[PDB]
This record gives sequence, C-alpha cells and structure tokens, in this order.
Amino acid sequence: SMHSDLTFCEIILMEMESHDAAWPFLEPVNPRLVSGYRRIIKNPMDFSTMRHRLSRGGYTSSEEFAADALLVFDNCQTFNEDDSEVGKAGHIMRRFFESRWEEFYQ
Ligand SMILES: CC(=O)c1c(C)[nH]c(C(=O)N[C@H]2CCCC[C@H]2n2cc(CO)nn2)c1C
Repeated sequence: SMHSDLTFCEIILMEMESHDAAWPFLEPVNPRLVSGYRRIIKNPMDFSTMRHRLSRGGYTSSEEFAADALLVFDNCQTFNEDDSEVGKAGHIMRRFFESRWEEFYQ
C-alpha cells in the first residue's frame, strides 16, 4: 500500500541520515563553495530535502522516493572522483541504500 511504502521510506531515510558515510549528503551542496556545482548538476538532491518532502506528503509512491535517493548518488558519481572522500562515501551510501531497499520491498 502507499502507507506501507511510505512507512518503509521513512525508516530507510532515518538509517541513511544516521550512517557514518552520510556526511556529504545531509544538506544541499552550497554552490558558493563548490565551483561548477550549480552549473553542472541540473537536479541537486540531498537527505534534508528528501526529509522535508517526505514529511509533507511530497512522495506519493516509494518509486519516486528512490528516484530522489538515486539522484543523490548519481550526482555524487558525476561530480566527484572515485578516490575522493565524497566520492567514496557516495559509493558506500549507494550500496547501503540498495541493500536496505531490497530488504524492505522485496
Ligand atoms: C561536490 C559534491 O558532490 C559534494 C557533496 C555531495 N557534498 C559535499 C560536501 O559536503 N562539501 C563540504 C566539504 C568542503 C566543501 C564544502 C562543504 N560544503 C558544505 C556545503 C553546505 O552544506 N556545501 N559544501 C560536496 C563537495
């Protein structure tokens, strides 16, 4: 149901927000500090924005919630080198998200 889908999304988001590797993703990237970011990344996303939307009925399906989570990790992979601290954290967080998603939904 939508209710169970969104209940599970909230649990997964809480686990992501609390994860050791979540530090790059808790708040929107500030374009004033990261040259190129606003110009290059057309669809920015972060966990605080997801929490705002989720808490206010912004997601009507769990598929759309996952689309925003994957945007966080796709943007990170686009912009950051794989060996960088942020890039490494993105790979860790994507693997964690995918594993938890399959537990709850499949
Ligand atoms: C480019 C990128 O993909 C990225 C992500 C997803 N995360 C961060 C990040 O955490 N960078 C901090 C370290 C030094 C630069 C600025 C810091 N910082 C804070 C804010 C606003 O919170 N924006 N950038 C980056 C740099």
